[PDB]
Amino acid sequence: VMDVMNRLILAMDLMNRDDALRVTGEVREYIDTVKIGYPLVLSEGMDIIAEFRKRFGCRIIADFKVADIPETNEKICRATFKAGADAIIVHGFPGADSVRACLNVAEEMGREVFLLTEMSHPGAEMFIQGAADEIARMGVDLGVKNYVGPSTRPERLSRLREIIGQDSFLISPGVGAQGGDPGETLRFADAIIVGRSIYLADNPAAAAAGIIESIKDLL
Amino acid sequence: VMDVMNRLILAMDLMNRDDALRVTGEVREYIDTVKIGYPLVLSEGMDIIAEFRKRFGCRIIADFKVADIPETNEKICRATFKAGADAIIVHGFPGADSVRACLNVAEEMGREVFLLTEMSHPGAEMFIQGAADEIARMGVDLGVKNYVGPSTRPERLSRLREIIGQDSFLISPGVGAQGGDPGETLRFADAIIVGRSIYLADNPAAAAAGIIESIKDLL
Ligand SMILES: O=c1ccn([C@@H]2O[C@H](COP(=O)(O)O)[C@@H](O)[C@H]2O)c(=O)[nH]1
Ligand SMILES: O=c1ccn([C@@H]2O[C@H](COP(=O)(O)O)[C@@H](O)[C@H]2O)c(=O)[nH]1
Repeated sequence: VMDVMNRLILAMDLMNRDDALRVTGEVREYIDTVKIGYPLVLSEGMDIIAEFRKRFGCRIIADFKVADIPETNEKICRATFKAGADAIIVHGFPGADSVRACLNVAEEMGREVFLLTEMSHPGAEMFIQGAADEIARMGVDLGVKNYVGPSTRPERLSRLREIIGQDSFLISPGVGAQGGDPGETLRFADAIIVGRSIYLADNPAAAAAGIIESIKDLL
Repeated sequence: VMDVMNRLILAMDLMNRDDALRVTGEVREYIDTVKIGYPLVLSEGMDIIAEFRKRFGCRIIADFKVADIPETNEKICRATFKAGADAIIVHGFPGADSVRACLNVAEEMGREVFLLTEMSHPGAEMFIQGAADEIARMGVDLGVKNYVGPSTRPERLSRLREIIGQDSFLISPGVGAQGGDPGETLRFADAIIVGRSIYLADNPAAAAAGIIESIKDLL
């Protein structure tokens, strides 16, 4: 499994290259894993991934929530891994063939697929939540070993862990800004994803240090 | 609603700038609306939208299938409209708050949201299909005016048309490569989306001219 320093993944969703690099540099002593998404990539280009690798060496998870047909999913994954991402996050809701397409490219390029099963925001309750256990089972059937579930609903996160087993790797967003607690989330997830609580902080380094301090006994 | 020339939208999913530009230029006399997605954008940058605008008299629909939490959706939409997209495609399955976020940005920035309700690929049957009527009804209640539904399932496309009413705008992918028929799809959809059937042809202009000839009585 992926070895995430301090069990803490930075969600770098600032949309200015100067700010994103500066803030990431400010917290670099605390993390070795950065989650980069569309806010940054669509503002500054996919070349930003190589820039992070050059400046920080961190591993890069592309949170692209891939959710297209199989043929197009393959193209998206290929473009993403070509840009230097170590892993990609894929939606499970569009079905098995769409996930398999991503697994195919990941296998070909030696990278990892993370399956997003239940999302962390309130609207996740409308359609995703009722499908989520089945989506996780589908992941297991497909041989998926990396998963994403919601910090905002620890009971749902726990169920996700139950389904996938202790051997699978599980990361969890919704910590801080969305209301999730770092320590409680780490009862079930291998690592927490944290964005705004760090990158909007007046002092991001102190923010990251504070989070890590709060979970010291879990490290 | 947008006035799509020949009821035909080009899905430009080539991943090389030179190829994408060549093919789009070759079919420009038949099409004034181009759908750009992540295969091209992640390969060549969001600057490709401006370049298409510069080279062609074409409106741009960004098929980004936005599927994040509300706050991140806002950022994605902002980045996409800043780059010059006329419209963005958003997934409905993450729920009402996620869709509303996109609508709010679209209203502020004077652009349009298209709601993707049911997808065209076989895997869409697993989770999306069972939610699709309610996703559509949600769209209607949110005041969504533009929709995307599957050419590959005429019965489902027909039901979607019913739900959204005759005044709503409906575009439909899955024509050609995925098995959908141009004429039958236009019984319900205002415009068809066609990718590979055009852009992989020895003569894209002839392929587009051929599709249009086959629906001539519908124009
Ligand atoms: O169910 C999910 C899946 C992914 N994210 C992503 O995780 C990060 C959360 O950031 P923040 O809430 O800590 O700022 C954002 O990049 C967001 O897109 C979620 O918040 N919830
Ligand atoms: O349910 C959907 C929604 C969007 N698309 C998009 O429409 C285009 C279809 O291309 P093609 O099958 O005509 O090549 C691609 O960009 C694809 O991502 C679908 O195929 N199905």
